[PDB]
Amino acid sequence: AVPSPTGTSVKSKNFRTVLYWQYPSMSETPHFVVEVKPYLSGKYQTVSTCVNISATSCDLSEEINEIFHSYWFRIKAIVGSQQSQYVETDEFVLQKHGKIGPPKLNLSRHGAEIIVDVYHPEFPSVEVRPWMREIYSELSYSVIFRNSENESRKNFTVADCEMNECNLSIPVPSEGSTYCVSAKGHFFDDLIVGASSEESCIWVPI
Repeated sequence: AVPSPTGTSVKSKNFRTVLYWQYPSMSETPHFVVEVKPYLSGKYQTVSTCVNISATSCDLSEEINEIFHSYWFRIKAIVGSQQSQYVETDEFVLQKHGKIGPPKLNLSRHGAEIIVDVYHPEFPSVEVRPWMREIYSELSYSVIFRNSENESRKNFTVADCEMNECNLSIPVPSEGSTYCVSAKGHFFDDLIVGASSEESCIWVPI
């Protein structure tokens, strides 16, 4: 009949969460309805921005305001005067399923001191998502300092960064060589751990 959507997938990265699905080719153009089941009510409700849409995706970022509790989502298809039944996604928990991509990392020096600026431009503004303040209060970055030509490797952590923008100064032993640095985001120490940035390297003279 009017089959249900297929291949449901919730993809969450850097707090942008999007639901995707696929649909068979029909004579005309199907539209879809997406619902969300929040943990508190334990009942499905309509995702307003995703009713009667032709797209096979739905941005859920505004429906998710809990990082530890579960959400379910579901989609039905509308084809002419006919509807499919809903198909439900896997359980979704932001803390478990949400990915944190590599941070943006800038590397400079003042004399023999290396300066690391690290942040995630993708993270949403706290002013636009006030529920995020609590989460950002737990944001930290771990930074790995490597000297190949030497060849050593220490670890640093920076937190309580204003506007989620962290800066770190680091003393370089010596000091005619090259140092390479990478970083990862952390939320709640190790409950959420992001991918490493690629290495940035810099020369520090004597």
